[PDB]
Amino acid sequence: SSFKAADLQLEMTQKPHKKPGPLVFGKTFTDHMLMVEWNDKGWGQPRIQPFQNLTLHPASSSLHYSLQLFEGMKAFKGKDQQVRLFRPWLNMDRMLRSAMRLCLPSFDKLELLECIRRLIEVDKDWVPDAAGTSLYVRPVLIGNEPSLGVSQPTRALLFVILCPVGAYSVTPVSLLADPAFIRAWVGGVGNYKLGGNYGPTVLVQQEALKRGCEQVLWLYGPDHQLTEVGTMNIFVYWTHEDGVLELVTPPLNGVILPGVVRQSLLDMAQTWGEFRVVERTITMKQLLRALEEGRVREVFGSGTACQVCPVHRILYKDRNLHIPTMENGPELILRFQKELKEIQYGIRAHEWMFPV
Amino acid sequence: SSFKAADLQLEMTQKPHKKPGEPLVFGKTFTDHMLMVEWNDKGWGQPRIQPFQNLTLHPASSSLHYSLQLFEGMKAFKGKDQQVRLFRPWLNMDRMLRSAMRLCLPSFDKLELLECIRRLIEVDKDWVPDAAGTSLYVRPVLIGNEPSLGVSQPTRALLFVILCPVGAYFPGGSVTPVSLLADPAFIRAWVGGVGNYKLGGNYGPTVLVQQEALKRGCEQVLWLYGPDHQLTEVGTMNIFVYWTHEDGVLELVTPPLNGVILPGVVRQSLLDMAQTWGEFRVVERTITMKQLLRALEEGRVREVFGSGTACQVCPVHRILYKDRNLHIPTMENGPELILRFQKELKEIQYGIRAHEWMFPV
Ligand SMILES: *Cc1c(COP(=O)(O)O)cnc(C)c1O
Ligand SMILES: *Cc1c(COP(=O)(O)O)cnc(C)c1O
Ligand SMILES: O=C(O)Cc1noc2ccccc12
Ligand SMILES: O=C(O)Cc1noc2ccccc12
Ligand SMILES: [Cl-]
Ligand SMILES: [Cl-]
Ligand SMILES: [Cl-]
Ligand SMILES: [Cl-]
Repeated sequence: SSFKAADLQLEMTQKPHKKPGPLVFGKTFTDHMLMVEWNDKGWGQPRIQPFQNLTLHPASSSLHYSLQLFEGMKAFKGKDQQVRLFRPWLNMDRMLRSAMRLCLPSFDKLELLECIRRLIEVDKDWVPDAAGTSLYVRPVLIGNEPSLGVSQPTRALLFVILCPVGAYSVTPVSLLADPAFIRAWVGGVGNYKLGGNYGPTVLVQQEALKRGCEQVLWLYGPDHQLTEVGTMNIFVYWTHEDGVLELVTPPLNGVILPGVVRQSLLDMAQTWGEFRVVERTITMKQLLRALEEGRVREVFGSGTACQVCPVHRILYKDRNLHIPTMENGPELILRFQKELKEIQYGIRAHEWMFPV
Repeated sequence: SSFKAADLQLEMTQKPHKKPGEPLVFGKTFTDHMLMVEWNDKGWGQPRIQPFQNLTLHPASSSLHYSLQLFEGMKAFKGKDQQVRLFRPWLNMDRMLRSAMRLCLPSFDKLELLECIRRLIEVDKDWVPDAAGTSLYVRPVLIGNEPSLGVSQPTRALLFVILCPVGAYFPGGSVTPVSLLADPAFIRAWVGGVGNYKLGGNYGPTVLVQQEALKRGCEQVLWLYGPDHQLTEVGTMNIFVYWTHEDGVLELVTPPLNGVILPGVVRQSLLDMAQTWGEFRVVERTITMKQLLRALEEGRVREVFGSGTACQVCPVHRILYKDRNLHIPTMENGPELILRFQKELKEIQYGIRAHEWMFPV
């Protein structure tokens, strides 16, 4: 049985921290945090407590065998000072799938959300309201076994911390495309937001920077499929081989993290009904022929941190490939950003937004 | 610039745990002290041996969000002469440093860590058991500890070592063979991945699969890879097959280090011993489920086993591939090679035979 928002225990801080004045993504934390413990007696009571360190047994399964998963989502403060979470239900859904994959304890998704709402409420004033700013919400679930056996955890901790953030802005990025690097494999766990999928990318992101690129384009398979950009899903807006203009993104076949922003761009594009929206594999072969025949209009990544990130260059086989994204407006990118902004900041009412 | 064992600070415990009287359960009982070394912008702090205690981590610790974590596992053995010795610890130190570099964690001096570890075991020497088939399991860990959510090279890290007295990994010991679930739906690692490093991230995803092995009546997972169902590893152990190969030659084969195999210290040791004996062909080559099925059908398999620090040499008697229960005749064949490896390792490990492989504490 899940923990209950009704059972929440609140402990306000004695010394509130001084709010910020140029925020650096994920370094500034708010006064409070959520924490819920799990053990053989099930879930304890959730609590909002002052932001404080974790105390873990040195054998903690979180640190030895990566019994760890996370989420990332944003709360936005509208003009009316009202704070809203964007599509949080989908993050709860994904978090639970991640939990099950790692044999971590199940929880009630609406209970956790209410606990998160309550936490954001307590820290409302940390939510910035300046243009392009938001509150980043980082839920985490970790195993906490005090023994070295690789086994289903009998102890777990669920916590949530909050960071006020600005951008991460609408400047295009260059990508290193090198098939030697493989982010995920069919039958793997690339489709879950597990900490173990990110650690190994640090070295690869460094190679990208040495080779004068800003992000990694993760290729998969012998046909060099374009899967993801850094921690973002990848979209290509082009006139396809059959002469039809379309928005394509790779399908959810196991090596793709099902992004919330990704699904939202699909939803928006489908709703407008102005061009084909498809989920289909994208190979470098197709991209090169499309670039050579001038069929490519825009390439970009989607994710919570950047929202929509234009791509202007891919360094593939030591040879730079120009992506004409910015030369094409980037119309679709700008259209996506505008509607998302209007929705997120409450300019248009929308079922996608959850009020705090 | 590494930490130095010369700078070790020792803080003895004021609350020593009662030692075990009852069977040792692997990795559940810990000794009185731990090694702890912190790294940051100033480089490595001073190493310390300190009472066994909890870690204090920032809630944004990159160790918990992006799996900036690696570990090791090695054993100290107490011989008849009551001398405690580590088995080939240099290789573990080598492997740990490789893991660290893969995760952009701070480099250290392998010989300095080894000395610090020696010093720590010396402090808890009375925790080292000496009954037959017992040892002290040593667990070094290195973790990133950046207090920020950026996926980046950490500027803070924590190196620690804890110790566990142990008996056998499986109840019964490496006498009783194990059954394996071999289903291609599960992949432990992939070429271009990080399965060849001892990174926490490789183990988390196996828990669910090990549950499925149990559900289907097996004890461990036989990890298969590729279109041709290559046998890669057994649980957290390397896999060995002793058979008469298709070309009629008696051989010991284990999968090659092509990226999906963790290079086990015991594995290397078994290759080394078997190569030294010069009595049969010893090779590193892929092994497919097709080749095994046929070899078993033609009665060419002698022994199949796992190797690794926790189990040492673990015999296999059954493999459930899809719905076909394959009997593996390891036990009906002695298991002569398994027994020979186990006897030789014991002689070396318990100092019955002085050896360049043992490192005295
Ligand atoms: C988090 C993440 C995304 C984007 O997901 P959103 O829910 O849109 O923020 C894409 N790819 C990977 C690999 C990720 O970890
Ligand atoms: C640790 C480990 C082994 C065996 O390594 P040893 O150094 O022999 O203990 C084998 N396979 C995997 C996957 C491992 O993690
Ligand atoms: O692109 C994203 O927003 C998803 C994401 N996945 O992992 C992250 C780590 C830090 C910041 C952001 C992320
Ligand atoms: O000793 C081994 O077999 C390797 C191993 N790798 O991970 C482990 C966890 C617990 C116990 C043992 C291990
Ligand atoms: Cl929704
Ligand atoms: Cl999926
Ligand atoms: Cl050696
Ligand atoms: Cl290797």
